[PDB]
Amino acid sequence: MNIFEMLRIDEGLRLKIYKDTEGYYTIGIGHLLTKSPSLNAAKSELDKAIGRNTNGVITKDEAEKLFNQDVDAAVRGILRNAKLKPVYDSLDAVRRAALINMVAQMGETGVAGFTNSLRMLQQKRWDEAAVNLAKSRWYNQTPNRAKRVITTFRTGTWDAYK
Ligand SMILES: [Cl-]
Ligand SMILES: [Cl-]
Repeated sequence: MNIFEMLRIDEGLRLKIYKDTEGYYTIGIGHLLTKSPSLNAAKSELDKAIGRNTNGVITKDEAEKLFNQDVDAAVRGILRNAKLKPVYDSLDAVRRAALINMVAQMGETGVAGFTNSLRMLQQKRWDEAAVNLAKSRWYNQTPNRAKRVITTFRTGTWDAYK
């Protein structure tokens, strides 16, 4: 198991523009296109992202390319983030993947907002962190995905994904 496989399980793969759980225009493997309510705006961000008139449809390779870019950016964003970096550095390889997952789903800003949980993670207080992570909108809006990530932080294994 690795970050790519993990997010692929969590986000699925869709080759046509679709709406995510929050109703935002997305495509591929969870690649947010825009928060604007306009399809046209979404189709426009899409072509710009891919570099051609796609007409709201991409190929598998193209999806994967966005995916690679997304993962890399998530990592780099964590590393440049003063709040996140320290946590990430304190974690083992499996738990780092869990933090990347949250960043890919909710953005750096979002994650950096889990101040209390981050501190517990840094302190290696697994059970307490998992309880705190659960008290959030994130957990209430996407409970299945959140349970998988939380379990990963709690156990340090890939069990929730096997
Ligand atoms: Cl892009
Ligand atoms: Cl879910």
